[PDB]
Amino acid sequence: AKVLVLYYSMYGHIETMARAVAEGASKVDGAEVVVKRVPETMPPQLFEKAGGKTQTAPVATPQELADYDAIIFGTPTRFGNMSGQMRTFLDQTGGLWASGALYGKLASVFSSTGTGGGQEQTITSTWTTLAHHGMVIVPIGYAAQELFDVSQVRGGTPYGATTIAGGDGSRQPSQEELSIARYQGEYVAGLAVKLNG
Amino acid sequence: AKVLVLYYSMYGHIETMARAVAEGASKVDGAEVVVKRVPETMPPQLFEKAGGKTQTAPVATPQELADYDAIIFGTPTRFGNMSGQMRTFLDQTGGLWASGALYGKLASVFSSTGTGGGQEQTITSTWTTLAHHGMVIVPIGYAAQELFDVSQVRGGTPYGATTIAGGDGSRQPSQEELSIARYQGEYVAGLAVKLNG
Amino acid sequence: AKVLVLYYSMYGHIETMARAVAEGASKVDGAEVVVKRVPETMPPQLFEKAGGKTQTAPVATPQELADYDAIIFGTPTRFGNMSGQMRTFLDQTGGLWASGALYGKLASVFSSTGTGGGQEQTITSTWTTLAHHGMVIVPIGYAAQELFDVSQVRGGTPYGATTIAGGDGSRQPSQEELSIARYQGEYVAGLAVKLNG
Amino acid sequence: AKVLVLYYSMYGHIETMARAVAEGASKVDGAEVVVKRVPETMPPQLFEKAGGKTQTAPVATPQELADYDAIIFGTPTRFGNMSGQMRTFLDQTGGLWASGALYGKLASVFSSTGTGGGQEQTITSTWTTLAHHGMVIVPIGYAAQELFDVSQVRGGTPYGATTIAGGDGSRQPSQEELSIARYQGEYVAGLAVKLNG
Ligand SMILES: Cc1cc2nc3c(=O)[nH]c(=O)nc-3n(C[C@H](O)[C@H](O)[C@H](O)COP(=O)(O)O)c2cc1C
Ligand SMILES: Cc1cc2nc3c(=O)[nH]c(=O)nc-3n(C[C@H](O)[C@H](O)[C@H](O)COP(=O)(O)O)c2cc1C
Ligand SMILES: Cc1cc2nc3c(=O)[nH]c(=O)nc-3n(C[C@H](O)[C@H](O)[C@H](O)COP(=O)(O)O)c2cc1C
Ligand SMILES: Cc1cc2nc3c(=O)[nH]c(=O)nc-3n(C[C@H](O)[C@H](O)[C@H](O)COP(=O)(O)O)c2cc1C
Ligand SMILES: O=C1C=CC(=O)C=C1
Ligand SMILES: O=C1C=CC(=O)C=C1
Ligand SMILES: O=C1C=CC(=O)C=C1
Ligand SMILES: O=C1C=CC(=O)C=C1
Repeated sequence: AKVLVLYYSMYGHIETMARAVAEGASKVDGAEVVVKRVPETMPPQLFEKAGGKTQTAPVATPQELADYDAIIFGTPTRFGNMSGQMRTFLDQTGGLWASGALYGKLASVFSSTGTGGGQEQTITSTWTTLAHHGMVIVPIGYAAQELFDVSQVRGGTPYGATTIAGGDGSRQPSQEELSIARYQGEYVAGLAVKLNG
Repeated sequence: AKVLVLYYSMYGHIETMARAVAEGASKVDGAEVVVKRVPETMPPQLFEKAGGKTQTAPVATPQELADYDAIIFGTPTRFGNMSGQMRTFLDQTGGLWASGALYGKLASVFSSTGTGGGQEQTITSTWTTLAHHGMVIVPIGYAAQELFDVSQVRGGTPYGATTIAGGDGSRQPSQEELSIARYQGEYVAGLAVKLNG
Repeated sequence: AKVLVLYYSMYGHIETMARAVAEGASKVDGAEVVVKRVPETMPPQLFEKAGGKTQTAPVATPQELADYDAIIFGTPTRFGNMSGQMRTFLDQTGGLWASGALYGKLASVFSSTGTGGGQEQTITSTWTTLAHHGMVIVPIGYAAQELFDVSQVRGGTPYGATTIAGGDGSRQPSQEELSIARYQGEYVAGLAVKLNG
Repeated sequence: AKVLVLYYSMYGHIETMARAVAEGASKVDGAEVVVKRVPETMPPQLFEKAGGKTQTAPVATPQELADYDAIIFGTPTRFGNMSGQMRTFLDQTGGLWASGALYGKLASVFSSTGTGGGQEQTITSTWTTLAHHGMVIVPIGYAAQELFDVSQVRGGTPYGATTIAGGDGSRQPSQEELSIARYQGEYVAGLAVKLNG
């Protein structure tokens, strides 16, 4: 089964998450895992002057999403929605839509926020778009036991893994957060191989 | 695979849809299909006086949901949410939740409204609860060609089948609505068999 | 202006919150603030054997919601939705709906969850129902500065105040949580008096 | 009060709706009404080749949103979300957010879809972003009587006006759709005047 982790990250928090998802997915015997990022939409100079992080994952084309059995989408929040970059990219999947190219493919979503607010809404509102493509939607529920832990500030929801970046972007994904992310990749890769070999 | 069509209906619109869903699911050779209803929560005499429809379907218990590989939930809208009767029933699945009894099972949703408004929000707000149980969420996308017909008033969304009951409840599910409902039953059942045998 | 804080609470966390909302609302010159709870739907004996908390707020009728200028709804989550009790109560507002009794009234929502997951979805999915009644929806945004604080586990979202009850129900609303709740009551009471005197 | 009708349109459906909204808002004597569009993000030549409609409305800047008492946002759907063009624009309101520049301002949303699906989800997913800015969210409920008509295919929801463009974009907003749009403009404008003078 082929698994794409398709993400947008400006400052690396979703990048770090995407890597953990990919690691989880790679634990599954029979899973081919690929990590790509969606195109930047900001002018390059503005991206750099805002301190955007350069990334080594290659940029995806809309067209190549058809090659996968499971796509795990990562996006930071922009006010409770997916980022403009992820939105812009999904807006170019109209050809895939008309041909039913993503229909019945597995989809799962992970997110990042500055201070937590909007992390559920970002995921569930991404699910909407996935549903229009007829993708099978995979939440993670409460299998990841870190989800019960209210002793420390922690991303992660039954809807998909999340990370809390701090208001100033200074926080890094915590071990509990990355554990949920790895769980998500492995669970979805498992389902992918179950259905597609 | 075992497929439960679990529904709530007061005036029979969801009940009719539920039979169409069961009918589609039954086309799938590996699929054992059962139709049950959630308990009425209204006093029996207020229900009669309101003109409520009597229904032959057996009443489900919360516990028996664990016995199935896929549950397709039918509910009328109450102001853009599932009905209090469906909510009440799902609020009694806390034991199933704690044991992960519905985790990884397939879930799909269909709905009915008086005049169309809230039909999307009912389905996707229902998906939220399904996600807490770690259920795999199954939208229908646009495989059902009737979803492209805008020549007549008709329910059905990429999220799941719907019906339009009319302001006074006098409309009956149309051929196109029932056909989307059958498709949804077949699609979910085929996925249930693909996953579980 | 008259402000109703209308809540459901089984174990007191939303009750404690509702009291803080009411206190906030009472700081506003010209605001008449009333606190009532919706009816219990569980059999009384089961309510007691589950350790349900007895409450001194009187039970509201659906009919009396028409008397207010602003209604602040409090509910704990049941899997990312409002509780069955709140759902059941709102389902009896069909008379108010047909007469436009809540149309243009202010509405705001606060929630409680065991471990955080579903707290955004509970609020925004309650907003849906409020919208069908034509209520003006009041989120709190980021005016409450505790919302920037990622140093301690903390409820509260830009959508409305929330509290984290702990998996076992043992946590009590924190000062930061109650501060956001008080903010919400006062902000909404302010708007109520601005519009209605 | 100053009322901004801010929209994105590729094929003119939202543009037509936007003019109807402006028209309704202008009926309110205290209301100064301005119609602006968000920038196109497609290369100018891809836009022409796609058959995009040229539009006379001035292009808004993110900053000038601060100047208004009420903003009514129009966007076509992209798979159940606002369009990438609207998302991109709203992603540039981080300065306004940090200064609380839109806090307490009125917000209301209208949408357009090819065949109806995603019309609710587009509006309410847009409300999420509005809530992060602390905007007061203004749904239309069922004051517009056309919302009770199920005799013809027509957009319009309790969340805000919508139009149905057809699969090929050939439908024009109907009389009933435009009338819901006018109502929404009038209602929001009257609220803007009631709050701000
Ligand atoms: C336009 C804009 C809107 C944002 N909205 C939110 C928000 O609603 N809630 C929040 O917690 N953080 C918000 N943030 C913070 C981003 O989500 C955060 O910087 C991102 O998660 C970091 O992930 P990345 O490093 O992968 O880019 C916003 C940031 C920008 C630039
Ligand atoms: C409390 C209440 C709330 C309702 N809210 C809506 C609504 O928001 N939108 C709508 O189109 N119909 C609404 N209706 C209509 C019901 O959804 C409709 O009667 C139901 O779909 C009929 O399905 P059934 O025959 O299976 O019970 C409402 C009805 C009641 C009693
Ligand atoms: C049926 C049921 C479902 C629940 N679902 C969730 C949930 O999805 N997320 C969560 O964090 N807590 C969940 N809980 C916990 C309740 O939300 C928590 O006990 C409540 O917030 C306490 O508030 P109260 O004391 O006012 O009743 C659930 C509890 C029950 C009984
Ligand atoms: C990328 C893309 C995604 C779309 N997704 C949907 C959709 O989910 N549902 C729908 O009914 N129409 C969909 N459409 C149709 C547009 O919403 C429709 O063309 C638009 O409402 C026309 O409005 P406008 O003329 O103002 O641009 C989509 C179109 C594009 C280009
Ligand atoms: O190009 C497109 C037009 C309409 C739609 O729904 C999807 C793609
Ligand atoms: O009793 C219960 C309490 C909380 C929950 O999430 C499930 C069951
Ligand atoms: O009683 C009723 C209340 C609301 C509605 O939409 C339909 C019936
Ligand atoms: O620059 C920024 C503006 C707003 C926000 O929420 C995070 C970063």
